[PDB]
Amino acid sequence: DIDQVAPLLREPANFQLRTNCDPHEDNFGLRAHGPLVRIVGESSTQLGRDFVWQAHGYEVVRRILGDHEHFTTRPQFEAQFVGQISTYDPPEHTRLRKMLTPEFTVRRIRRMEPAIQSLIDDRLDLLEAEGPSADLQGLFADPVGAHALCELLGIPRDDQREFVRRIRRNARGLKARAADSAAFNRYLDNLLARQRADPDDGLLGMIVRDHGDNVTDEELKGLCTALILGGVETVAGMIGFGVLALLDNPGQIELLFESPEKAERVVNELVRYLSPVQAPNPRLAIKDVVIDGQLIKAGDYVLCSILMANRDEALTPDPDVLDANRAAVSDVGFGHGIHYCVGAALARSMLRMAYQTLWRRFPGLRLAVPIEEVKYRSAFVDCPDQVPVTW
Ligand code: HEM
Repeated sequence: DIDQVAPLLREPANFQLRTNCDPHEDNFGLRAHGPLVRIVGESSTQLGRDFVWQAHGYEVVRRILGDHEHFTTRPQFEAQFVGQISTYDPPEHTRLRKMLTPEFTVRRIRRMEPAIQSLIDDRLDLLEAEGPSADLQGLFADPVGAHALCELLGIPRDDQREFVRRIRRNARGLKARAADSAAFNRYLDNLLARQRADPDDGLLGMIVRDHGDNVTDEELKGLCTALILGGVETVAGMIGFGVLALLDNPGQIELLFESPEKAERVVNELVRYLSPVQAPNPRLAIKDVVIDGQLIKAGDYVLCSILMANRDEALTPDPDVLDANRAAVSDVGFGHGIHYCVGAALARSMLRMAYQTLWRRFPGLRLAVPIEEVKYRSAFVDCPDQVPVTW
C-alpha cells in the first residue's frame, strides 16, 4: 500500500521550539501534513542530505524507534564514541546494555533514595534561603540532576562540586574545551584505577566487579559520558518543566499526594506531556523499508519526534491536556525498543520525590514571572533556562 511521496516541506521557523511547555504551533502545522513528512532546512544540512524524513505521529515514531533491523544509530565517520551505548546497534549494543541493567534495578534505586532525598532537601533549603524570586532551575533542578548523577557513578562527595562544574563547562573556544576534556579524562582515569584496584558498590565498582577484564577503561569512560549526557539535563528538564506544567494545571498537584499509585501516574503523565528528549538520535536507514505508505531508502535519515508523537490523538484522547487521571498508555517519552531509557526507573523515583518534597515544603509555590517571560535552553535535551518562583 504505497501513497504519493510525502511532500518536501521547508523547515518551519519554530521547528522544535516551544510555547511555554507545549510544541510551538509551527510543529502542529507540520504534523497536519501527515505522520511522516520530508523536511529541508538546517536539519538536513547538518546531516549532509538534501532532505530528512520526520516521523511525528505516534504509531510511526514508536515503530521506527524500535526498528533495529532497518535502522542504525551509529555515527558515520569513531573512538570518540566508544562506550556511547545509544549509538551502538546489536550485537555490540546488547553487550553494553547488559553491563548497565544490573545497576538500574528498582532494588538498587530504593537503596539510593535516602541520599537522593537528602540532596533534594539540601537544595530546597537553599531555595528557601534565597527567598522570593529564587531560580528553581539553577538552585534546585540543575544541581539535583547533576548531583544525582554524581551519586550514581560514585563520585567522592568532596569532588562533586568540581565535577559538576566540569559537567557544565564542556556542556569558550576549542582550546579551552580541549583543556576541560583533558582534565575530565585525567580525573576519570584516576577514578577507574581506584575502582579496578578495590571495587566498591557504586555503578562503576559493580561493573568492574562483574566484568573486570571483560570491559575496557575506554568503554567505562564512554559509559560514564553516556550516563551524564543521558541523565543530568533530562532530570533537570523534567523538574523545571514539570514545575511549570503543574503550576499551570494546579488541580494536578493534589494527585501527587493522593496515593503512591496516583503519584506514579502524575510523573508518567508529565513525561508524556513534556517529553524533554524531544528528538533522540536520528535514525539512519541501512535497508529500504516501507512505512505507512512511504518508501524510506537506505541512506535516508529519519528524525523521530517523541514530543509530537506523545501529543497524537492516536495515543490518547485530549492529548494536549495534562491529566494524570487519563487511562495509562504506552507513550514514547522514555523511548521504545532496545534503546528504551536505561534510567527510567531512577528518573521516575527521583521525580516523584522532587515534586512531592517541593510542594510539601512550599505549598504556595507560584511562578514569579509572567509565563511568557520564561526562556528555554537550546541543546539536545529541552530544559527551562531560569524558573523564578515565590511562595
Ligand atoms: C525523565 C528523564 C529522562 C527522559 C525523559 C529520558 C529519555 C530517554 C529516551 C527518549 C531515550 C531513547 C533514546 C533513543 O532511542 O535514541 C533514552 C535512553 C537512554 N537514557 Fe534516558 N531519559 C531520562 C533520564 C535518564 C537518566 C536519569 C539516565 C541516566 C542515569 C538516562 C540514561 C539514558 C541512557 C544511557 C540511554 C541510552 C540507552 C541505550 O542506548 O540502551 N536517562 N532516555
